[PDB]
Amino acid sequence: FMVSLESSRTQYVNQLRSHAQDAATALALSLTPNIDDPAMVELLVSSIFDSGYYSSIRVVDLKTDQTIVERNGIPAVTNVPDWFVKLIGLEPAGGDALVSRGWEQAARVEVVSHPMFALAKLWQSALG
Amino acid sequence: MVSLESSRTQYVNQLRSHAQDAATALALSLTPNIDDPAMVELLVSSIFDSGYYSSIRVVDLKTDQTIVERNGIPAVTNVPDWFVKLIGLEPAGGDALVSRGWEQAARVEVVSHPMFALAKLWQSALG
Repeated sequence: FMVSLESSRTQYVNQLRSHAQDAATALALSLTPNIDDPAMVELLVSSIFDSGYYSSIRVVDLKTDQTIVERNGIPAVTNVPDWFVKLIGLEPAGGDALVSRGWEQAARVEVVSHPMFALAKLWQSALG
Repeated sequence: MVSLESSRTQYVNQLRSHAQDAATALALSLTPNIDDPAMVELLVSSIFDSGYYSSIRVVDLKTDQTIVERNGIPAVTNVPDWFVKLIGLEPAGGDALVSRGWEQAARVEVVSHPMFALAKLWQSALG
């Protein structure tokens, strides 16, 4: 725990940085065939940002050096009270998929996404 | 509290599609590996560990019983601000270029929110 703190911290630092880099790389790719359609650019950026996973996303025009589109959330941690979760009562919204073995369905994969960012956003809205 | 109704359905839609995307990718990934229990477990953990999930479960349809399962941290975090300061993460950022042929047109800049990472460090600190 304390013995492994420095290495563990570095792992999370590297993980979060990779998370941000992967999103930028994916978004740049998504924007490439649409860079001259302002509406689509905004749509594609909103798509990614609306998860709540990112403190900020900005697209900068290199010729003019101006912001084309940007989005910002609060970068600090939001401590949402337990009682607000019950009050809001968010449904799990799980997803699933089948794995086949030959022609027979062999297993079902069930996934449930963590609501922490969604709850944080709902709480911020509640406070406003 | 009906004013947040539209916000709620939107976030639920996002959580659903995020989970569905992952279930579909994972099912695909498991397909060539379904008879190798160790590989199934490895692949499930790999996705679970690099994403923001409450749970991932694989059920054997022949027996209707759980094969492998991963469960996550609680819905909200009570990570104290004093612990956040002790860890003292700097912003986690990445950027990429959009080009038009050999011409560079735009730069995309992203900063990832650290709340999930900190929540995980905290749960670990609590042992």
